[PDB]
Amino acid sequence: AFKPPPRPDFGTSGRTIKLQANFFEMDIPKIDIYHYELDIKPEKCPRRVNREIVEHMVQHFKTQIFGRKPVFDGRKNLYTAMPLPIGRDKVELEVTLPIFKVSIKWVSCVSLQALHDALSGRLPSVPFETIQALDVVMRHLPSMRYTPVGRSFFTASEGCSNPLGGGREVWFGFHQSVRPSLWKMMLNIDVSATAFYKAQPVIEFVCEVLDFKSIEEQQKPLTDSQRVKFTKEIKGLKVEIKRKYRVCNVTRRPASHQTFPLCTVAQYFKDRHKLVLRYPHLPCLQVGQEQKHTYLPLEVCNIVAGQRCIKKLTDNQTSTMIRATARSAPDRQEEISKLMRSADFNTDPYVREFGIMVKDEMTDVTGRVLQPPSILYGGRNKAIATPVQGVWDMRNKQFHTGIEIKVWAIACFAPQRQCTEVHLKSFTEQLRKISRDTGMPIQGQPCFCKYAQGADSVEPMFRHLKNTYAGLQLVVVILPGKTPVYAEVKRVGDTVLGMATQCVQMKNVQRTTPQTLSNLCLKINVKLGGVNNILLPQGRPPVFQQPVIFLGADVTHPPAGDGKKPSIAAVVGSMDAHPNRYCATVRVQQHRQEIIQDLAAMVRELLIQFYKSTRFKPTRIIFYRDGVSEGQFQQVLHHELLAIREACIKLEKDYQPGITFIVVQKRHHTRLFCTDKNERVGKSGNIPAGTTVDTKITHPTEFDFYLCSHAGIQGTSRPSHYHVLWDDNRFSSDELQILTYQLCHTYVRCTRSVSIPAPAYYAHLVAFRARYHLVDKEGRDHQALAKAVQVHQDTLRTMYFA
RNA sequence: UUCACAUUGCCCAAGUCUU
RNA sequence: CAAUGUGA
Ligand SMILES: [Mg+2]
Ligand SMILES: [Mg+2]
Ligand SMILES: [Mg+2]
Repeated sequence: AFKPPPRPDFGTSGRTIKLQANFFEMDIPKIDIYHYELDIKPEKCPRRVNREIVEHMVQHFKTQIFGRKPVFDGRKNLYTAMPLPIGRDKVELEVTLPIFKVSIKWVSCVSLQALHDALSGRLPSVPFETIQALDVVMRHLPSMRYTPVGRSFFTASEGCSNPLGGGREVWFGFHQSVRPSLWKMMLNIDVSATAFYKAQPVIEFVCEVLDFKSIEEQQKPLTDSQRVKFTKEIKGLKVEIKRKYRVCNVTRRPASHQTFPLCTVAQYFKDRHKLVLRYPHLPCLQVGQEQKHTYLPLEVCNIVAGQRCIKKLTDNQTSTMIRATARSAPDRQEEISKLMRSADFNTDPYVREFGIMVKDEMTDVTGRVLQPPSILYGGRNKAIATPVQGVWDMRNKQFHTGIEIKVWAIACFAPQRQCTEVHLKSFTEQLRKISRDTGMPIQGQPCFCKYAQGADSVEPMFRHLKNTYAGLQLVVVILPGKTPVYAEVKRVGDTVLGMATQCVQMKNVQRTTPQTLSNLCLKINVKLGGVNNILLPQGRPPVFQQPVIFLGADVTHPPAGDGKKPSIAAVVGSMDAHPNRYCATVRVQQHRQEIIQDLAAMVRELLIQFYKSTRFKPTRIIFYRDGVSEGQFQQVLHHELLAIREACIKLEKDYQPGITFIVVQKRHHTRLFCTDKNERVGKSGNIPAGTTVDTKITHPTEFDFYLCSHAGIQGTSRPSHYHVLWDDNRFSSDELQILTYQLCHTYVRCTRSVSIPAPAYYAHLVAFRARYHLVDKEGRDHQALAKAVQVHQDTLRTMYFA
């Protein structure tokens, strides 16, 4: 239950396509490099400060120790191309910097020869410690030149300024990572951008925050309304006077009246520093320890450069950010290439110390474009849809199994002035028309239609409906826009009363269109238990010859900066042989834990419901797990694979179905581009839907592939990466690749191939719904949150999450 | 809250050292 | 899913 399976074979399906990847081939020398442990007292220092210490320590002790150019990981690991005068002997060094003790112990040799063998068929697995060393080599210089953020590097772009307002601006940067592959070692490079605080005087920072055209408007002290807004923006930020300080608070009193025991601030700077403040009417920054009385005037302070903006951007700052960084696929391709030529890695003195060479051109890789499956619809017509470039339509087609809607109601929470009875009548006309074409006929008018206001009217209205109207199938809820009513409608519908609801924005009622209404019917039919369509049965892979269940799993974590909100784990399982219908389980779990804690219980529920639905027991389980990074593969696989087994074992026997465990990663830094201009699709110029890459850039020994299953509308498509961590079923590359691709076509909310398999997509929708059930509510704590996300008995077997 | 795609927010990573 | 864009 541990080591992943090797690649069984290579795919042969689909026509070939010429691609370029943002991977850059690396030539590594076959020489031993020397690894040294370090220790710096004190070691509470920031990572950047540790690099400084070693920086000077290396030059201060050039003679008799560092005669050459070593690299340092910022904590405790130092690498040299040639050995030092050491042995395993410690060396206590005393270093000085505008008071540190640095100890240096040898630890081991790192053979780059053993890496060539691992990348070959010679060695079974890739030595992590070797990949780690190469990474520190490539990161040494940029970790000091630029501002490190994750695996990326950022800097103020020379000659340009991308202001966001509020004292913030866009910095451009790039991601950098070292990866083994079937071919060589690869440097993965991709461009990015993020928000940074402008390194400007605090005075200018105030003006942008408070929206002043200039200071001196006015020369009166700030209103508490202004002083609070400004305090919220600058608190926690670092400022400089030679001397750096983090702002912990903004004083209430102006510098002229704000005092401290040794006297007003404006007077202290008059006497001690001989400075007369130009704006004494303004408050002071309290800096350092919150429990001391260190106050700086705004005039003598700058925001120190290189501080990323962690807080959420405003709506306008966001809009600005999007415009500044949006790029078609070809444009992004050129931005990466331009960056790399300018990057000039090969002139890096440290890269060259270790004799590493980096190719300045994108690796060429051959992909295949898989054929889409045929989609089977219903009605008498029984039409077959044929996806083209990842898209099809429902025109002249009807659901495989459409629901007849006899009893339904409308509840309009939009103001009657805004959303008229006429609007509602007209909306009902068009929806019924579209529902007829669509195969899910709404046979009559709503049995109930009443205006209402506020979250309070929801539950009493829904209780009345459930009691009054027998066989009620659906409540359509009209909402004015963004409102807390939505979360309430879903609380009551999903968890309290177990009633199907379909919300619609007022603006989409006032002005409808055939495409919107059609998409709206896709959701409604599913919610009411229908089947929109199915994969052409005879076109499916062999796996469907025996009972199989398809599982999707995801964990969604709280936003950045949050500290106490729970993580939400969601698992969904197919309930028919199509596969189309899914049931869902959801749990709250520990803050920022990726491992699905209660998975065994969740899978047991799904297996039971599968048997109740199909009267089969799955002979195979295909589990698609979203969002686990490589550094978590072993941990996650260990717990979750055994959890699936546990579920089976506890159910019966000797019930041991084959498990295929697949990790899906949509958010990585691999990008694929069309080599030939006439292969690019649409305005965004992306690779076509179905493009598959299982060679060259993929893993040297293990079973992984990229599949870009969707049409790229805008920007640069993210090709989803799939990694097989376990496979009892012994899939070939072809079967697995085709299976995954076909499951991307079974997503009920649209007639498009989506970017990840339906089961994994549904798991996201389930987690996000739970998050809505928990709005403003996030042992005794756990049970409260657990109950909030527990859906009504009548909702359990439904696709309420659609 | 019609829907997908795209940027960010999510595990790993990153970050968290006299007035 | 939220903010912001591109689209159907
Ligand atoms: Mg996740
Ligand atoms: Mg960590
Ligand atoms: Mg959106």
